Amino acid sequence: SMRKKIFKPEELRQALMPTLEALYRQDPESLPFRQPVDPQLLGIPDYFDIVKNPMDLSTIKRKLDTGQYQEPWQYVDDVWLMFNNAWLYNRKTSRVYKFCSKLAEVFEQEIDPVMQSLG
Ligand SMILES: CN1Cc2ccccc2NC1=O
Ligand SMILES: [K+]
Repeated sequence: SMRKKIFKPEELRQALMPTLEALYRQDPESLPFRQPVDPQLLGIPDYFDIVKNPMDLSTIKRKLDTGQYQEPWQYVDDVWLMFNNAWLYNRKTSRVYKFCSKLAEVFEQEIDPVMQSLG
């Protein structure tokens, strides 16, 4: 037989939310990622020409809090979208690129045992 695993939204929140919280706890590194990029406010007006699909911690949080992920990989893909956006837009030598790299490191550490537990 073949049975597709079903994940209830609270199941996903309780497993995955802690991994998001681990990123929020990183200070100063998470501060640029805690709200959607506002190009006008930040003085970076080319941002949306380069980044077509914006993502940030508050959006991911919202989606986890309101049951918008069906599968663990959907949550993971949004986290990587947020990081890949920042690695794409910002220069390798920049503060925000280096902050992104630190958050990705923390994320890789936290997510692996969670993915194993979710199966
Ligand atoms: C996620 N952010 C936020 C940000 C804040 C300040 C300067 C550059 C950026 N670029 C980004 O990619
Ligand atoms: K880049």
